[PDB]
Amino acid sequence: CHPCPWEWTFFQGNCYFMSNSQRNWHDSITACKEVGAQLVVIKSAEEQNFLQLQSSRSNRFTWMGLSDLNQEGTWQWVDGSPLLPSFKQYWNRGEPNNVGEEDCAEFSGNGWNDDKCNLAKFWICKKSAASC
Ligand SMILES: OC[C@H]1O[C@H](OC[C@H]2CCCNC2)[C@@H](n2cc(-c3ccccc3)nn2)[C@@H](O)[C@@H]1O
Ligand SMILES: [Ca+2]
Ligand SMILES: [Ca+2]
Ligand SMILES: [Ca+2]
Repeated sequence: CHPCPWEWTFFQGNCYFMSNSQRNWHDSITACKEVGAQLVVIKSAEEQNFLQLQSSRSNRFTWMGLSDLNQEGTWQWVDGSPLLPSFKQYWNRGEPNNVGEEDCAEFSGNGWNDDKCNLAKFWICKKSAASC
C-alpha cells in the first residue's frame, strides 16, 4: 500500500501532480477529472505555500482551480467554494487586473495572477491520499 499514485507528491493527506504539458484552463479541468482528481483547490495557507514553492522553483506558469468566470471580480474555486479574504494576500502586486479579460487564476512568480483562460499553461491536479 502507498498513499499516492506513482509520480504524485504526498502532502498533508492529499496527492498532487504537476503536468509536463500545457493546456488551457477548461482542458486542464478535464485533464484532472480523467485521472480521478480536481484542478487544484487550495484550502489552507500551508497548502498555498507548498504549491507556490513548486511553481516558483520549476519556473512554470501553472493553472489552479479558481476563476471569476461566473461573476467578474468574485473568485470561486471549481468545487464551488468562495475565495476567502484570508487568501487575497497571494495575488501578485497589481493583481487581479483583468487586462484584456482575464478570468482564470495561475501561479506566477511569487504569487497569483489572473490570465486569459484560453492560454495554454501547466496545471496541478489534487486528490486525496489512500490510507495505509
Ligand atoms: O497580459 C498577461 C499578464 O502580463 C503580465 O504578467 C506576466 C505574464 C507572464 C506570462 C504568464 N502570465 C503572466 C501582467 N500584466 C500585464 C499588464 C499590463 C497592464 C496594462 C497594459 C498592458 C499590460 N500588467 N500586468 C499580468 O497582469 C497579465 O495578466
Ligand atoms: Ca470576466
Ligand atoms: Ca476577471
Ligand atoms: Ca492579470
